[PDB]
Amino acid sequence: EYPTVSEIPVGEVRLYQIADGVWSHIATQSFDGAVYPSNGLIVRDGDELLLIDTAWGAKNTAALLAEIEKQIGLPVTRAVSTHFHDDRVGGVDVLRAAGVATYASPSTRRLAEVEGNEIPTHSLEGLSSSGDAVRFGPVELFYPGAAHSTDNLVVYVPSASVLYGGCAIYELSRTSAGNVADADLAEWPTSIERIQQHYPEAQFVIPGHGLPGGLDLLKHTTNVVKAHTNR
Ligand SMILES: CC(=O)OCc1n[nH]nc1CNS(=O)(=O)c1ccccc1
Ligand SMILES: [Cl-]
Ligand SMILES: [Cl-]
Ligand SMILES: [O-]
Ligand SMILES: [Zn+2]
Ligand SMILES: [Zn+2]
Ligand SMILES: [Zn+2]
Repeated sequence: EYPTVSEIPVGEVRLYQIADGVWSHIATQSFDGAVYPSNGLIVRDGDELLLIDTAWGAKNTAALLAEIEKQIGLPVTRAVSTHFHDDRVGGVDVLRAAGVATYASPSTRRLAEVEGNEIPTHSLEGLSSSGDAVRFGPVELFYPGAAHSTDNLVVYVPSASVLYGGCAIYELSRTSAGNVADADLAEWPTSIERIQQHYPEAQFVIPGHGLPGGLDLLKHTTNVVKAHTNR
């Protein structure tokens, strides 16, 4: 049911409806000769849409906007990038040119600039301390602490019990850390525990890449991260 990496040619975007007014978007990208899927989120806010994360590149993100127009037909007015890597900010310029107000924490904006990635225009205040949460229209933004990156945010949709973990949460099929160049391995399990403690009611958990599941993805990610720590 959920679109898999094998079903999506690079350059195309699929949408998957999770609940009333909540979708994920799924794209694929080549990196080091392999193809990876990648998720973001779309949340309806009245007659507008809030977008969480780009579709990993300008071409994918243009296709994302086109696919949103075709399947939902409402304007994306704000977007949030959940950390500074290109699967989250790559395509911010496309969003901006389309009239989307792009947002990220000051930490994310800072790190994107240092890295040479695209920089969301607006700053999300109130998220710089581990455990901080702020409302952003139909979602809550939560900074759990450093994990996959020092700046990574998670997003909760209370009306639908959807927890979007981004790249701090691994899908079950991933049993090895992969690349963790910007991660804080020492803190990642503690940051995951903050997520568990703040959103214990979550029913639908969306990793940054791959298949959704339940809150068991949190323990699974901790298992993988600890195993990698002990390599
Ligand atoms: C900096 C870093 O941690 O990169 C790894 C990562 N973790 N989440 N997203 C990414 C982006 N690379 S990836 O192609 O999706 C990948 C997926 C599985 C294993 C390795 C790489
Ligand atoms: Cl604005
Ligand atoms: Cl703006
Ligand atoms: O990433
Ligand atoms: Zn990342
Ligand atoms: Zn603006
Ligand atoms: Zn990622």
